[PDB]
Amino acid sequence: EAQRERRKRILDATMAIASKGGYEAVQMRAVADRADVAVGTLYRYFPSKVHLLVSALGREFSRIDAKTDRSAVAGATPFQRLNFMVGKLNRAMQRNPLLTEAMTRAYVFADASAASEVDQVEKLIDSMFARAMANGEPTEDQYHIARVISDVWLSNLLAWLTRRASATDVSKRLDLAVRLLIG
Amino acid sequence: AQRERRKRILDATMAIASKGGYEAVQMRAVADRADVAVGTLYRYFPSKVHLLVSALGREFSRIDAKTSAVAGATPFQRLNFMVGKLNRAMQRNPLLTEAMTRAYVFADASAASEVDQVEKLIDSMFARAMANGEPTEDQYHIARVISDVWLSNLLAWLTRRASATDVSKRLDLAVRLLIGD
Repeated sequence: EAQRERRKRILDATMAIASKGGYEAVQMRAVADRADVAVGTLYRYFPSKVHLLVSALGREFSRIDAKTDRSAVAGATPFQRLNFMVGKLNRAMQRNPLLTEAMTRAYVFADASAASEVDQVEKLIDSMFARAMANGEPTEDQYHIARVISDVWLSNLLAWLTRRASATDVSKRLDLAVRLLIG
Repeated sequence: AQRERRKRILDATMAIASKGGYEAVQMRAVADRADVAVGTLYRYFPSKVHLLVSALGREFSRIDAKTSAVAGATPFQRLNFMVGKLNRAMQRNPLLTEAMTRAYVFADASAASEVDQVEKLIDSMFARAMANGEPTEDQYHIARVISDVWLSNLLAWLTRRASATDVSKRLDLAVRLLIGD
């Protein structure tokens, strides 16, 4: 529980710093200072700012997940239920632009050294989207569909990040993808 | 003869990228290889992103202009065939693929028009394969979904989070999910 509380402070600090200042603000020293941990302690659990940011996003997904029971996702059809989940996440993104910037940059820099962290996020977000579609245990294809929606999301955040697309554009792409996959 | 200078510039871009990746695509090197003055180069194509994006657009225009019906009896088969041929070409050209993936990652507002034109062209080619002809709105949209999956997966390959076989698999899954017979 001493490891767990230290991790909690570190990810809390990451989220606060990113939401306040974007990717450039998330410096390892700044995070360790805010979290009241020694820097080495920080590096041992999270060797770079990518690992911090992706781990923090994973934690947010699991908080979202845990409050999201089967009945909480509104909709009679898979289409309705997925659209509702996507819509909620889309609005959360639009409400938190600096955080979105920090996470998007973290993803562009994520490499093999962060594969475990990226994989846990991917597993989590795909499970959320797949369980939203499914009435019981999801099918292989519902997992695959989740992965497609997640790739459309990332590629369009790439365009947003470099100032070639707006929020109108990203939402538009997501809503098309969902409809084309399961409308 | 502007179109000759252009041809030589884009030829040099593709040759340099194919052999040496993104890092080899430098304005002086491309200028020298293309036998143009670097200033002439900087007038037509202000950065390496512009060079790489324009060179890609040219390849797809050539594929378009040299393409008859595309093999397959349904939209799925025709798109599966086309995606397959492009995958094989990616696999045989990893350095070129690296150059292009970096170009798109780094492309910003100053190359937005070039990027948009190339998108319209590549997606129309996907959609035309689906349609074996003039495509529906939906077919153009599907093409864009496939192009977004492709770029995301290329980011993962470039960063060693995915293999070339992974990218190929993900693209096949996307095709089947969107238009599968």
